[PDB]
Amino acid sequence: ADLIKKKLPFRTRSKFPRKSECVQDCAKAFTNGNKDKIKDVKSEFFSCYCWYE
Amino acid sequence: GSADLIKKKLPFRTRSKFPRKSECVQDCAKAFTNGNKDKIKDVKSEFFSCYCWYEA
Amino acid sequence: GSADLIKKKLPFRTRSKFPRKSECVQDCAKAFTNGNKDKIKDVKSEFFSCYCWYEA
Amino acid sequence: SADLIKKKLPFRTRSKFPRKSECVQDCAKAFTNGNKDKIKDVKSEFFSCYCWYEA
Amino acid sequence: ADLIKKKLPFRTRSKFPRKSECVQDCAKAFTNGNKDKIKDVKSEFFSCYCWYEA
Amino acid sequence: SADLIKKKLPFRTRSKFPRKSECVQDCAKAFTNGNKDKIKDVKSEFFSCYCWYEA
Repeated sequence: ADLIKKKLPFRTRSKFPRKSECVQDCAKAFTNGNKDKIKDVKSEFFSCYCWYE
Repeated sequence: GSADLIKKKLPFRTRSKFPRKSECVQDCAKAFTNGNKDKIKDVKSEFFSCYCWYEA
Repeated sequence: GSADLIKKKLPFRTRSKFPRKSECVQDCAKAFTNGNKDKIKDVKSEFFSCYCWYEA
Repeated sequence: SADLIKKKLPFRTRSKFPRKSECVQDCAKAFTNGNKDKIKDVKSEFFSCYCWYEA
Repeated sequence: ADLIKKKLPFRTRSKFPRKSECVQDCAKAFTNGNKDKIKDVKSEFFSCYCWYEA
Repeated sequence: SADLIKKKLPFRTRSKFPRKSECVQDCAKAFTNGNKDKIKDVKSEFFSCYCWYEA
């Protein structure tokens, strides 16, 4: 229901991760690996922004 | 007759400098449609803000 | 069918100076198709106005 | 094994530079008995369109 | 199925064919007119490149 | 769903700059036993691709 924005708390493997990479890492970081609970992502320099419920 | 699609600016700040479409849908629903995201028909990102379009 | 797709200017001003597509679809449907947005086949934003394309 | 063929609209459009939807409508009127699903491609021209449909 | 890349073996009608024209002609040339098996096209001068499944 | 992995193609493509469909096919050949549905993303490179696939 409720959406929230967090920065990835660790580095990505890729310098510029694509959407699938950020979804994977965001789910790993915040939703116990549940990719379905990741609602939005944004690519950054060795990082992602994650929007999840 | 039909409803008007009406545009209102968000009455509070967003957390993000440029909120994404999902953030604007969420916050617009919080502000204007009792948290009902289904009633938010359009959004536009602004500086720590959004424009919200919903029917009235 | 044999219907033409016809282009008409909105017969009133929009609320927004540069209306977005959703605003133009809403206002075009109000003006010309009794609020049926599915019958609005195309729109074009203009200065406080829209062009509306629907079948006749 | 039909060819996709290009023909110019045989009458003028109402708009000077018709948009895609107008060209689909008029191309269908001209060449596919008003069936827009049979219009596979369009290109806007001066008071006209090019129409791509199967023959 | 297998993806194969071939140049169109005949000329297109259009000088620079659009994507729809290339899909039609690529299907005629390589997939017995089945456009679904045409996975990609690229327009060229009176020609196309065709990527299709076989 | 499964684990997503990013790898560069371990052999050369036929095309100098392969398009997305070519990269999907070759990435699947390299990494998913030819199952293209398991290729989640691709990126064209010089006679090569980067492949994002489910392992």
